[PDB]
Amino acid sequence: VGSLNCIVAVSQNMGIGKNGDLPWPPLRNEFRYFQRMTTTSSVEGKQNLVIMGKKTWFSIPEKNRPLKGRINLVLSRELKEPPQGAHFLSRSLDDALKLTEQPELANKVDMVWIVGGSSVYKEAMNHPGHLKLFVTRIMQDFESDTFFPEIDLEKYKLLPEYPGVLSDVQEEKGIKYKFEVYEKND
Ligand SMILES: NC(=O)C1=CN([C@@H]2O[C@H](COP(=O)(O)OP(=O)(O)OC[C@H]3O[C@@H](n4cnc5c(N)ncnc54)[C@H](OP(=O)(O)O)[C@@H]3O)[C@@H](O)[C@H]2O)C=CC1
Ligand SMILES: Nc1nc(N)c2nc(CNc3ccc(C(=O)N[C@@H](CCCNC(=O)c4ccccc4C(=O)O)C(=O)O)cc3)cnc2n1
Repeated sequence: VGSLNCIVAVSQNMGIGKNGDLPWPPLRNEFRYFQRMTTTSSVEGKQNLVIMGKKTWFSIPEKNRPLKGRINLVLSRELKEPPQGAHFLSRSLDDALKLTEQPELANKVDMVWIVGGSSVYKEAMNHPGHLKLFVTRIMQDFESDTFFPEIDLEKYKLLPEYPGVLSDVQEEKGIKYKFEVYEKND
């Protein structure tokens, strides 16, 4: 089993997507951060398991799938055979987790990352115990149509200076943004 983390990149107005896409111009260093965080395993030899919705999966340039050095798991109610390149296809979130309990995935998985979308987040956030949130805050407003569930600052404790996370303000093409990490442990 192990560790359960969610990583999101959100506009000032809580927008995460637009048109089966990202609302802002591509920020490589975020994408190189999303990549590094998801990939980095604690214990040597173990890999990270990343879970995403269907639409999220097909939004990675066909090029990029699966996301190398991680187990690619995709949720769908509808598909019957895992997507081309995915390694696991599950029907519910809870099955995805139930998957990692399996002694055959017990030794090979480290951290689980909920990399989106929009509903995985929400039931992933209502799930008891410990959960860490890795929020990139674009310090601007974007025109979005799918949004991130509000952080319950009295349920979620925003951690000041965490390991391997550059706590300061960034800029890529005039867009300023920072790396945050919220925790909950009830
Ligand atoms: N900026 C960011 O950090 C992020 C941005 N995005 C962007 O936002 C949008 C993603 O949209 P979103 O609508 O949230 O779509 P998702 O990618 O979550 O796709 C939802 C589809 O996936 C399946 N699915 C999703 N959640 C579940 C579940 N909990 N159990 C079972 N099946 C599930 C269903 O599939 P089916 O109908 O196939 O059964 C549902 O139609 C895109 O624009 C994407 O680019 C997405 C993630 C992070
Ligand atoms: N914080 C955060 N949280 C999320 N949940 C999240 N979700 C998404 C969903 N949509 C994508 C799209 C693409 C990729 C992807 O492609 N991922 C590769 C590496 C890309 C690296 N890099 C590059 O940009 C790059 C690197 C070298 C040369 C060229 C390029 C280029 O994109 O042009 C990987 O291996 O992880 C992942 C998710 C996007 N952003 C997010 N941000």
